[PDB]
Amino acid sequence: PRGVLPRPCRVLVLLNPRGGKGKALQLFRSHVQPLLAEAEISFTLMLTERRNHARELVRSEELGRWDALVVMSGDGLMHEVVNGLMERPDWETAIQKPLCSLPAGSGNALAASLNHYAGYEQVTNEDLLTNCTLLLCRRLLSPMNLLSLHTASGLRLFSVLSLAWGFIADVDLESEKYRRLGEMRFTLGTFLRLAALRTYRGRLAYLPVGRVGSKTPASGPVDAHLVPLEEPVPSHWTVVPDEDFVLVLALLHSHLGSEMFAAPMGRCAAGVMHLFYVRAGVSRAMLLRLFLAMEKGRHMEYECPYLVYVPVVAFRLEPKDGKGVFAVDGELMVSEAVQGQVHPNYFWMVS
Ligand SMILES: Cc1cc(CS(=O)(=O)c2ccccc2)cc(OCc2ccc(CN3CCC[C@@H]3CO)cc2)c1
Repeated sequence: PRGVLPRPCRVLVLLNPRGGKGKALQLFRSHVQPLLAEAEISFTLMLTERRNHARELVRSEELGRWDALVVMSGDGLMHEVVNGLMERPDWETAIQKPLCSLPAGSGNALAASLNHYAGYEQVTNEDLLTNCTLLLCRRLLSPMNLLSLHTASGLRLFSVLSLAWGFIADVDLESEKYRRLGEMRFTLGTFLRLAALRTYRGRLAYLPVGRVGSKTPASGPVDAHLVPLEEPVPSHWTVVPDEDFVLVLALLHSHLGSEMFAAPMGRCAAGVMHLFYVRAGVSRAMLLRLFLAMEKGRHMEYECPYLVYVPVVAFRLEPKDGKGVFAVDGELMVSEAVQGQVHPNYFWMVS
């Protein structure tokens, strides 16, 4: 399925100005605006001031007046937007409002992925901003998967990009102290965490796409592959025997950053996400090799037996590692048992 924005069209631009090392508004004016004017895209800028501001704005927004919502930021702002749409009473129609991700200078994994799918070379910073803006100007829409998440505490959350636990989430946390470095904050965080490598105790189970296929089962949204966290996972799932991990990563897209091609095995099918995990026992040196190889998406060629990849429609993760974190679409939260189901072709993105 494909769709197209009308011409002219009218979009809302949600922009975080204290973001892009404080340059997002300037970049919008210099790199985005002239292209929108030429493509007959009129806009209104709405500025975000703090965490969840966008979530609460989109939750209460009159959506009928916009042809799309444009988010100019990192991955976190898009997370907030989609979560705002999904918590509305009219969520079933609100989630069908076309969305567009423009990177603001501190990176954006979703924008990098969309640039990749469109056939562009793996560019960064202003070049990436330009390409993603040209995709908006071209007006074509593609459906994206959405991961519906439930935690032991009853939290209900949606993920457009990733859920990370272990090493990756710890890097997301550590890297908040280094925002001045831009996207390289994640590389520094990786080295620091690698220097202090640890494993994390927990249990992982998943429902591979091969077992049931990606069609949504009849019982919202309804997550009919899930049973309650207080019950054992269903007998037809796969339970991983390992009790200790270096990391676990659910990933809906090809990239973890503009220069991190994490999932080179092809764009996800409708209703399917990538699941990666790294088993305990791997060396620091191999983990470094894998990290560096991820730039050109060559890390799977090592055939390291500690790195396992599987395409899934659902999963459950039960951390038993004491106080820790998850990163959901790069956003930090306290870790606890969690499970999720992928919904196919659930929203539209400019792409
Ligand atoms: C030592 C190491 C090794 C690897 C390469 S690996 O182990 O081959 C691999 C490949 C695919 C999926 C998972 C793991 C990946 C790695 O990634 C660290 C890292 C941490 C944060 C981010 C940026 N965040 C913020 C946006 C979303 C994303 C995850 O939350 C990127 C990379 C660290």
